[PDB]
Amino acid sequence: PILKVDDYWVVAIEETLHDQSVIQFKEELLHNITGVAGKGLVIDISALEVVDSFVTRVLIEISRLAELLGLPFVLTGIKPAVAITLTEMGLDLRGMATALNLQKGLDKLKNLARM
Repeated sequence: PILKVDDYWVVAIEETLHDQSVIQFKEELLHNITGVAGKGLVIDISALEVVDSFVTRVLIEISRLAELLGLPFVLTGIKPAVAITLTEMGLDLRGMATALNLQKGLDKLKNLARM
């Protein structure tokens, strides 16, 4: 489920039931964000109680693609615990845009485009 609000892409990742699902999502997302112009991307991982090695590298990839695309990208709903695994796993949470939740995510992206 990849929706669009005021030109921003919104994704919520839910607990999954296969790995092939995370690849389909990654492939569909990148297909969308390189297709028609968007102003930004928020992905919410608050549903994930633990972050698999699989989802980790996917976020690293999307984050890395969004930069190469010049697409604002904020990650939201990160608990203190899954935050430490992500950074160890190599996602630089400090140098990137994160927000408490989806509303704060949208706001943050909107705020930087008023600069």
